Amino acid sequence: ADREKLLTESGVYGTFATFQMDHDWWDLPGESRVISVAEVKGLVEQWSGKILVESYLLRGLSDHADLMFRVHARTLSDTQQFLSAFMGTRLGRHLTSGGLLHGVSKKPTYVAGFPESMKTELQVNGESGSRPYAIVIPIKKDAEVWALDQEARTALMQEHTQAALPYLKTVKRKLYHSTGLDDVDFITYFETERLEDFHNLVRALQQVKEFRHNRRFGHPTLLGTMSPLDEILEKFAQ
Amino acid sequence: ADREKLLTESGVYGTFATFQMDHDWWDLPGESRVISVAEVKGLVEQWSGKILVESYLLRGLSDHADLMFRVHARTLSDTQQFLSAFMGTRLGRHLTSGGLLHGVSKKPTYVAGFPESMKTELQVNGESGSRPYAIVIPIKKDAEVWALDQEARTALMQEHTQAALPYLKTVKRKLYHSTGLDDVDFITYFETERLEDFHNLVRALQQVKEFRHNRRFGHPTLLGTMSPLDEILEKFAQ
Amino acid sequence: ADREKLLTESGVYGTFATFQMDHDWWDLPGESRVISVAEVKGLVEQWSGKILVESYLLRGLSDHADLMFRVHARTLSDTQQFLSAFMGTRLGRHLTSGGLLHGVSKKPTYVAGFPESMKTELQVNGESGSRPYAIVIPIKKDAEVWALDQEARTALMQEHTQAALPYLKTVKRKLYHSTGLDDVDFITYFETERLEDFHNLVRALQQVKEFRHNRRFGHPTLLGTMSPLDEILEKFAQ
Amino acid sequence: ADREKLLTESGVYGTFATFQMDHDWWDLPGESRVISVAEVKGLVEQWSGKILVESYLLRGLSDHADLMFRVHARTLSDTQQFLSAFMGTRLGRHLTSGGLLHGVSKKPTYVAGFPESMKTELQVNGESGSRPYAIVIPIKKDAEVWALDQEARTALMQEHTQAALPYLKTVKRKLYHSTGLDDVDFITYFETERLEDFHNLVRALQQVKEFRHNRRFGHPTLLGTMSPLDEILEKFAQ
Amino acid sequence: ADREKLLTESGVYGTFATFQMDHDWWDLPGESRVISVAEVKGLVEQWSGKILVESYLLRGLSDHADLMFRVHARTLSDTQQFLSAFMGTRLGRHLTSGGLLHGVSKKPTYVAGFPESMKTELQVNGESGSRPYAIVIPIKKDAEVWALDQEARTALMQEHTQAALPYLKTVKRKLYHSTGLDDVDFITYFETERLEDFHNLVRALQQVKEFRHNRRFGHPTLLGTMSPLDEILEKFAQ
Ligand code: HEM
Ligand code: HEM
Ligand code: HEM
Ligand code: HEM
Ligand code: HEM
Repeated sequence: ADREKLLTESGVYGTFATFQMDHDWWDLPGESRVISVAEVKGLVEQWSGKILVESYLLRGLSDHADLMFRVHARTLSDTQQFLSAFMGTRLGRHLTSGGLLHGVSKKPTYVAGFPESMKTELQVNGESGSRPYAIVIPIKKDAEVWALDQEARTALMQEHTQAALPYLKTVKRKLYHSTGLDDVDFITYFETERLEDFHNLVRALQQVKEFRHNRRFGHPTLLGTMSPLDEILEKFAQ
Repeated sequence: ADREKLLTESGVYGTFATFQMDHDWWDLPGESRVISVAEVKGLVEQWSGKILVESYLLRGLSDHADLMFRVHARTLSDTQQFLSAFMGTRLGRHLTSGGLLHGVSKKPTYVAGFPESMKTELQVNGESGSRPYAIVIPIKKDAEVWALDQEARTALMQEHTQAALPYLKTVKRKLYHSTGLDDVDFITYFETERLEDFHNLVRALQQVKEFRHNRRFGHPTLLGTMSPLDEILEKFAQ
Repeated sequence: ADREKLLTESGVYGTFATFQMDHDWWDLPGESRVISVAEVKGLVEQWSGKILVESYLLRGLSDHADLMFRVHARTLSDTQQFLSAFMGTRLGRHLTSGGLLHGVSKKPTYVAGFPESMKTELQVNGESGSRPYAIVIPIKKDAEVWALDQEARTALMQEHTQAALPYLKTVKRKLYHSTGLDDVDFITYFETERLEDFHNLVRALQQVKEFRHNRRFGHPTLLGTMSPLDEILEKFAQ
Repeated sequence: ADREKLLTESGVYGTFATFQMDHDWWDLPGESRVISVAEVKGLVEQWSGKILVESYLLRGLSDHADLMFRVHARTLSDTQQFLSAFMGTRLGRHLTSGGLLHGVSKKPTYVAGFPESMKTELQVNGESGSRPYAIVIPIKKDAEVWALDQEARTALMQEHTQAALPYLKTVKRKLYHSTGLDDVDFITYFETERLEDFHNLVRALQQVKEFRHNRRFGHPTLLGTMSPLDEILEKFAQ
Repeated sequence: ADREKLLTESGVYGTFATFQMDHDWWDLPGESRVISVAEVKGLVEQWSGKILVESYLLRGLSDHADLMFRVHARTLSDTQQFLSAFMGTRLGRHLTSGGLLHGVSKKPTYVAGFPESMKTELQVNGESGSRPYAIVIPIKKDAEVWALDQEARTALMQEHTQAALPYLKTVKRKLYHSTGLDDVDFITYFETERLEDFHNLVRALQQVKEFRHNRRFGHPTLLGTMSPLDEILEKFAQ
């Protein structure tokens, strides 16, 4: 019900937590593991009131990463308590943190200066799909960029948006403002059913001016499949 | 009593030590951990005469980090003695050092050359708050910066303060001069109850001239919650 | 049967998975290992319907890497499901992931602008050989490159083809377009029976203009021997 | 007999493999160590037909390295099989691979354009010595260098050779061409009885123009003592 | 007796060895540990003819480092044997190698071209003190520096010496020429009783031209306390 309430509002913190599994985890009986999976499910259900948790399977698509959480919360204190509780489960005890990124969702600052045709088209964001591919790309801008004026940056983002137009429906997008909460300026997140499309999207965006100013682009580039927490957890219990 | 002499005086060394918990710590009985946690509590109280020790929960906010200490001492040999004992406890035996940074506090070198109105406001530094967020950011400047004359750097630093003024109350700050004691020139430390404020603070500072001259900014950016040592250790002993 | 249709078609995903073996793997009886190798072979034929899996021996030629897979699939979900199961085997359980790269094969975009003499020559691609050396070289182009026009980029690739012509026969080649699926823009793959030929090819390509615009070239440079799954597995069961 | 044929011919592959000893090696009885040592001692004798293996003591001179092999072979498949067999022994089982580099020996490409005086002096290469120091320095040249024409590059190498002339006898030298076989362009190898001579040589070579064009110089720089395999392993069985 | 001859003479090698203590060292009875302490003491006493061994406590001041040796020898092979022998002791069995650097002492090469006041002032080097702080800073110069002539570098080094004059007495200094023996050109070593003094020294040196030409400055900067081997080991025999 309130899953759409956090996924759209401004001032909401999004956290991306990556985890890897110790090898001696498979040296455990399938029954100890089945119990450990139930513990995790109960915990997220317990937190289903304060925070929203979506889970992704990174195992086999991203190196040194088996699982990712995307946590939405009004305060990172909530995220901290939940993540700390998660790593405390018997499943969590066997997990190695492989990355942690935070960012807050905001209302667009440049869209207001775009052509109205571009504004209205931007009201489209992805399309209905089951178990889509998900990509997360952390971004650090070089310092020279922040010297530019509001008009110039508005221009760069329109050039940016213009190249991305063909993918409004076929590629869902989300942006998190991350500067000061970690070592990057932005966290970018995308959903898609066709990876060949997303590839062309990033390839198209490489042709604009804005792209020349990335100190960090990827590193890591997280690639996974969006899946119910149930299905992912099952894969760890055989 | 003298807890405030260390947090405010000049010539006081601040050391930041971050720790990650080994997985085989969870292979220990809750009985041994409660005993091991008791060991650490006594040690800091034992050292409660010469140095000040503050603990932070980094687990769930920073990757590869569960705990951080901020230790203040008049001589770094004392800090050395304390940490060496801490890492010797059974809790310490299972901890992986994730970084160790030192810096000394000083009297401002540029503030004297600021406008007097700006001087007086700088006398404001944070506000009363309970269990605040804490951010630690190591900073390395590129070499050309040190070539500039004192007047130019005063100008850079004034532009720096000018952008930071709106956050004097909502963001407490402290600076440690670290060059020669490790691989960074400064350690920056901040407390806040509002991360979105601290975020906006760094965004404002990214727009000034001095910012263009950072060889290293972050790496790591430490984010945690300030908490009594008791509560932190508690979380690891169940 | 249809294995060359994937190795040649466009819209086919190529994934490169590298593995190192844990030391505690050899503390197992030679009897258990053979059983575990048995576990792996059944899996590849079980997936031999949905995906193509080729295996390479990297042990002794590449540092910190013992095994590599080259998986071709219609969808990366298939690769993920296979790989997630593979690392789940009792053999995989003792394997440390050393890298994962994805890329899609496409029809040439620049060749159409080549001389007819050069185009026809390009239809030659490697030659018949047994258990050839294999090389994988990930590539990231710098951002300034993507600003150039189609004509300029066409010229650079013609000059590129021109220098590589002598190796059409002695060096099999394949290119994967990877941008957005990981931290590189291209994955290049080669088969050859004479490493000094492939060497002369790469020193020759270093002489061209296009070569100066590689932010990342190698890292890692993967060198291994192409072998049936049967022969490689032998080496971990001794 | 053919011991000098491999160390002098062109078309010979030189591979450098460094190893470190695990701590759990000492948790074995002194007889278990002697059995593992005899196994390795025996294994090299077995490969003494196809390839030449020279052993170096890096323990105490290079960090995270106790042993280095220098293997010469007409084909790298032999080297792979040998190293893969070595890493399989119970001694090797306790070993951590610390680096692996390949390169081919060639006949000089620039010397032909040198003064007859330089050619004749270059016929000097080292001197008679027992258990000499050995240094390995991997080199990556930057892309601009390969853009240069053959005449200009010949001049750079002459200026290069000229500074090196005083050390022809007291420092043995060998060059391996490595491009495409790994992430570096050259592998350099040296023997000497007086390290301060070799030091002065490297300082002397730092003064020429060509030196400014190394993207990578060292990393790692390997320092060890040339010693029979016999004495090296002996040191591990007490 | 000759302890002062080695610490001052030219042609003497200084080696810096870092060690970290294994966790399983504390799982031994305090009595078993004491024998190892006598074992090492006996070992150093045995080498007291050929080499000088000084010990430092890095634990609690340097990250990933508990102990450091500074070994002086007329030949580097002897250092190899002692270190190779030392890491073999039951103390050595529990020690983890953490870094290794070598360098040779020389007669000053630039000082002769200084003003005589600067020459005479330079004969001051530290002061009598017990258990001083010690700092080690590895240095790699960028290639352009070595292109400069003897006169120009003399000018650079004078400017360097000039900024350092205030610290002649309060900071002892020593310089090792390291090129070719590892990945750095120089190893710098300092003793001081006042770290804030050494800090001000490095801040002062950052302002001269020479500082801008460091490819590598620090990484790591080692910080520890000079202490007798006996007292340090006792701390490990508790
Ligand atoms: C796929 C469809 C996309 C659309 C329609 C789109 C459009 C936009 C728009 C309108 C903004 C302005 C935000 C604002 O005004 O507050 C923006 C910002 C941004 N986008 Fe995209 N974008 C797309 C894809 C991407 C991709 C693939 C990336 C990176 C891989 C990306 C990275 C960014 C970044 C870093 C910003 C913030 C730039 C800044 O504040 O300087 N976007 N995008
Ligand atoms: C309310 C927030 C802040 C205020 C009011 C403030 C103000 C100042 C002032 C007045 C100085 C000069 C001190 C002197 O003259 O010795 C200074 C120094 C410095 N500040 Fe801040 N600052 C704030 C936050 C930050 C933040 C968030 C960072 C980095 C993330 C930062 C980085 C630095 C550094 C590295 C120096 C020393 C630079 C040098 O000495 O060359 N400051 N700050
Ligand atoms: C006999 C050997 C080779 C031949 C004949 C050859 C030829 C070609 C041709 C015809 C293309 C056209 C691509 C297109 O039209 O879309 C191409 C693209 C490309 N090749 Fe090669 N190549 C060879 C080896 C290599 C090697 C060794 C590398 C790198 C180590 C490499 C890197 C690339 C890259 C990155 C592209 C695409 C770059 C871009 O689209 O901007 N090639 N090559
Ligand atoms: C007595 C000492 C030395 C002598 C006599 C010497 C001489 C030479 C000669 C004659 C060549 C020409 C090779 C050719 O024409 O194919 C050469 C190339 C080369 N040397 Fe040395 N050298 C010495 C020391 C060193 C050292 C210490 C290094 C590095 C640490 C080094 C690195 C190289 C490299 C990388 C090349 C090939 C570069 C290229 O082909 O672009 N040399 N040297
Ligand atoms: C009181 C303290 C210091 C004094 C009096 C001093 C003075 C000098 C002098 C006179 C030289 C000339 C050596 C020669 O002629 O061969 C020298 C060399 C050098 N110094 Fe210092 N220095 C001090 C501290 C430092 C520090 C703290 C560093 C780095 C952290 C440093 C880095 C170097 C390096 C790398 C060289 C060798 C450069 C070369 O040979 O080209 N010095 N120093």
